[PDB]
Amino acid sequence: KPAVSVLTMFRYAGWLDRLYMLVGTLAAIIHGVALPLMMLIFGDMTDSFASVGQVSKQSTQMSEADKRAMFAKLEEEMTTYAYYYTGIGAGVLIVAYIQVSFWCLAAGRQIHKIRQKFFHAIMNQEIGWFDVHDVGELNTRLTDDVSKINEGIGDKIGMFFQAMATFFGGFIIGFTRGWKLTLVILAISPVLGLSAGIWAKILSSFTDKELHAYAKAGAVAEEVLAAIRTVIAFGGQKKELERYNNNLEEAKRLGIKKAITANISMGAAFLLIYASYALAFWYGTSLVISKEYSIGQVLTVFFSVLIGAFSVGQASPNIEAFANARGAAYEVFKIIDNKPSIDSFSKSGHKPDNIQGNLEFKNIHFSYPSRKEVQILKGLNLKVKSGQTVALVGNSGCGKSTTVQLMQRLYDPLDGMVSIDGQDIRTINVRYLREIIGVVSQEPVLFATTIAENIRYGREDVTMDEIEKAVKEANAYDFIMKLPHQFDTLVGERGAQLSGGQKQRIAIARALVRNPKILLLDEATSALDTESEAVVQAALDKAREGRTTIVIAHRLSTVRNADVIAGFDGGVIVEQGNHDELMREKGIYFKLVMTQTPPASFWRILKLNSTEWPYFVVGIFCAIINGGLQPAFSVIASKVVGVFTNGGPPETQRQNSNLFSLLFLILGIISFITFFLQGFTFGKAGEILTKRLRYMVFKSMLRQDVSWFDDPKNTTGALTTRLANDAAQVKGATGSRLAVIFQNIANLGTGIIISLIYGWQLTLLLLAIVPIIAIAGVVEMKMLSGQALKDKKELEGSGKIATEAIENFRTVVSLTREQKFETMYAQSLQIPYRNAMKKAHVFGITFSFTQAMMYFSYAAAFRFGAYLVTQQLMTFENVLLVFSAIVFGAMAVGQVSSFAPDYAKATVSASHIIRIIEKTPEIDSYSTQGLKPNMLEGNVQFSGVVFNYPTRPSIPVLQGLSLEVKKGQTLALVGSSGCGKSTVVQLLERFYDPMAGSVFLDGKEIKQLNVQWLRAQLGIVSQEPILFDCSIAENIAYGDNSRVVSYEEIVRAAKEANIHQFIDSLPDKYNTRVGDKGTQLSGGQKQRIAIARALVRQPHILLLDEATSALDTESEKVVQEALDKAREGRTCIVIAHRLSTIQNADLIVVIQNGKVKEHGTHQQLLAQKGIYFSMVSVQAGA
Ligand SMILES: Brc1ccc(Oc2c(Br)cc(Br)cc2Br)c(Br)c1
Ligand SMILES: Brc1ccc(Oc2c(Br)cc(Br)cc2Br)c(Br)c1
Repeated sequence: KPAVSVLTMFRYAGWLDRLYMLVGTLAAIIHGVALPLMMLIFGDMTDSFASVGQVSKQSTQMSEADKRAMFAKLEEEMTTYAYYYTGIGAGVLIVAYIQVSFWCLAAGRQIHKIRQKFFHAIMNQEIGWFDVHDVGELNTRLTDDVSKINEGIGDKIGMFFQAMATFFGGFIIGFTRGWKLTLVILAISPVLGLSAGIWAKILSSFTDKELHAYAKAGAVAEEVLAAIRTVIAFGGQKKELERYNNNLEEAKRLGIKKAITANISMGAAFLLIYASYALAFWYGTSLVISKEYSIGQVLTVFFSVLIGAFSVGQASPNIEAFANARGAAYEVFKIIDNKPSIDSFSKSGHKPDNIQGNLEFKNIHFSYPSRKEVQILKGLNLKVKSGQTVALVGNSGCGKSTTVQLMQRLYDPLDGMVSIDGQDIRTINVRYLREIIGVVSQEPVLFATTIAENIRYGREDVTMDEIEKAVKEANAYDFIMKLPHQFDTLVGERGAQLSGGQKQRIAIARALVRNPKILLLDEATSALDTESEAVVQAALDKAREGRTTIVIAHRLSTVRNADVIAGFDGGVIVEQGNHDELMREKGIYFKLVMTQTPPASFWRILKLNSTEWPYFVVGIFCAIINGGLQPAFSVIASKVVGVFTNGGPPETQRQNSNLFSLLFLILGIISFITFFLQGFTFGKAGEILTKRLRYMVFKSMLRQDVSWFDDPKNTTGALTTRLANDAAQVKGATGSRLAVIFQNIANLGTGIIISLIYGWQLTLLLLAIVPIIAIAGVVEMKMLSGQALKDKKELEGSGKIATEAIENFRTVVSLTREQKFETMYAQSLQIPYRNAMKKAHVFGITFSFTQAMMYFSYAAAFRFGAYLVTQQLMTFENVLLVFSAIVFGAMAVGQVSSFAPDYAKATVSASHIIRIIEKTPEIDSYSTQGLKPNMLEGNVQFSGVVFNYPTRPSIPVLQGLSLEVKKGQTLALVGSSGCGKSTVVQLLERFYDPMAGSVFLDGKEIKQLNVQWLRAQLGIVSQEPILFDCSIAENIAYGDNSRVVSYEEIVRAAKEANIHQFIDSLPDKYNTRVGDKGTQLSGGQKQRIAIARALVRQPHILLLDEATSALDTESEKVVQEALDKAREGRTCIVIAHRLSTIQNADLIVVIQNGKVKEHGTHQQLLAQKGIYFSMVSVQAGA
């Protein structure tokens, strides 16, 4: 929404840049004007063949006499027009270079200036300007927004003025040569803009319906794949597939309805567009029979108008490129034009010599850019004598850290002044002030250069002697010399990461070369290892003594030797004096001392599509007919102008043009009929395999065991996304792109045959010219992408050192050296600059070549069409036909290179979708094999079970576990932590087979038992019961599948679960909907329902997995009262964390490191004193 003045955007264009654009926009206009003139000459060539075409057939008497006056007229005329043609081709060759080169020259020259001034403005902002802004967005604003500016002031402006030249020059020639046909062509324009307006209303309203259609099926998949362990446990895998298949059945009915309507729309709009043209051209014929226009003049206007009409659309993208570049330049120039109050690039203010370093802080009130929300300093008074070292202590707020911030004048105070020596700090030059102040911060940062270079960031003029003395004076010389490469080592985020105490020592050496008169140490010892702290502290004590120093830290070891100590309380200075005096005061300082002491040939995806042997042959044969039918429109138009040029006696012409225009409209309706078929057939054939694919995938997905659904690769969202994309992508490959790719090869094929058999060597010439200009058009794009990738790699190195400069900004500005990063960034940009200069010459050469190759191709098209061919007996009506048929059939092949990614993006989406079906699990619930025992009573035998989870085979959960529980008794399961309690329930459900050992139920190993039948005797109840969106009667009846559960049967379970108070209180009762879609209820009711579906199964084994986990107050007392009634009649395994409710259990077992540690009845484990005794004691007391 915000934008820029047009002149201010070009403020960096001067002298040559203003001339480059002037000459560039000039030749661009010359480039555009060249095309409608080329069509104007085409009218004069028609009248030359038309006057001879009328007189040659007018004879029917003399023959050798027509070999004289006619051929001489053709000789002088065709040579004149071919001479003019070769001139136009040389014209477009020059202006197209001038157009693109000059504009790319002005663009490259300016963007180089924009980028430097921008980065200069970034480093010029004061710190308070950075505290309110995001540096990451700013650097991306540097590389992205400047790119948008470059796209707007580049050769696009030349293309824009070239297009308006075609538009103006087209309608000028259109108006002058005849004001009638223009107004007739404009009259059909609202119809063409209205038919394409129905498309923007049909696409935008139907693309939501399909995204609404599958969203109902994808909602089923989401709540299923999220509750996968519940449907697996209850075996509803046939139902949840059936529901998904029922929603797929509706999505395909809405998909074929959209295929019917969208193809009716495309054919009808196409028929309205082509009938509009033919009416405007049949109207053109009606004005030649009246001798009002020439047969060649109708072409001259009908083309210059339509060329200039579409020239509007070809200019619209360049308008958006210029406007986006304007608005992109707003926030950029806003930074450049913004002037700071602090500067630091300014050359102003005093530079005192013989600075003695007497600092004082006078009534300083300050607040960080958070402003009126927080005021961290409410008044202040502090002096530090020259030579002295004052230390600042404080409980919190870190107002201690603010004084170091103000001392470098990173901010100016709200009220009050900070005075170095006697002068106010604002009277001294900012850069010189930061140069007389050395800073060592808590987190030290080293830039990605050598040690000597990071030390060289203290002062640019320095020799290895001073570097050596500096690191030796910080006792940092001993440890770097052992490091290889000596001073030439590397540091940074990338490469040679060092100890914290060593990086700080280099920072101390970096600040030591500064030879500052003032020293600021802000928690440099804090957040550092204790051993290396003394090594750095020795350097800090050796760094002072020659300077006045303010030091801030939470280490009260470094504070004793300070001449004065200062305490803060709420931004107010409270206590000050020597260490001993502050202890006698017994105040804030004394208080803190005591406190701290694979693309491949995939045919089988088409073999599954072979379910429909027809519907394809219908579409293909219908598409090939539609392919063979398009050039016949060019054949009609070739003979509408052909018989009109080859007319002779004019009486028969008027009756013939009516016949051709009628046949055209009969060919158009027969084109509509065949287009709708090839669309509907492919559409329906694509929507049905979408159901087959999503059905077989969702079927195979429910086949995999819990081992697969635990994969971090496969989550519910990533599965629903893999489910939708892969099915829609394969539909596109077999869909419209294939019906079109066969319609087009049939379009060129039926066109090349007609053209070849008509003109001998005429077509053979064009078949030598067209492929070359097509290949030359391709190689230009390859060089375009190569230069684009190269320039992206080169400015990346510049923005990389710009990223380093601005992300570590608060450090560099503290060291000044901003001019250093400016020079570094400038040297980095110099390579893309000289690159951008060559880019203009290359871009201009390639564009001019492809334009000239199109215009010279046109001259050879007629100089050969006339002369050698027309001095023979071959005719002009065919040369028009060959031109239209060949060039249109070639532009139809241009759609093959556009639908190419739709094939690869589908084959990759097909690559995954063929494997996701074929993958077979270790435990497949679909296998009908298994024993299915007849004996009812149920035991459970865990024996020597060692189990690790397949996702994390690191820490084992079960190591030699062994349990046994008889029928009808409760097996309590206590554990220190982890799923060692829960893994038992998962292995009994046989979500996994154990690594070693085995687990039995009736004495049979479940590994050889039937998987589905096994889970059919289990009443699983988990922590958070997930209930699908349906009737609570269905969530209850979900406990027993393969049979419809009676209402009184699902009532019995609801009576059993004590949920009947809700089920009768509801208005709908058992038919109420639950799942946070129709109704919402608390977890206590959700659990009771899950208990109901558990015992609707009438299992012989309950499985209660921390059922009272998320519950509270009386809700626990009523749910536990229901669970306690559910057991005592079945085999039961309860791992509930309420050991008070576990006391009345037939056997309590304590799990330890996967092994069973203690076991026995409650009082038995209470008689023993150990883990279980400690478990019951800890939470009964707490
Ligand atoms: Br000769 C000649 C060629 C194309 C003509 O109009 C067009 C044009 Br222009 C493009 C297509 Br596709 C089909 C037809 Br019909 C006319 Br009118 C005359
Ligand atoms: Br230069 C140039 C001129 C006309 C071109 O298209 C044609 C062609 Br090809 C034939 C006829 Br008749 C009219 C037009 Br307009 C092309 Br492509 C390039």
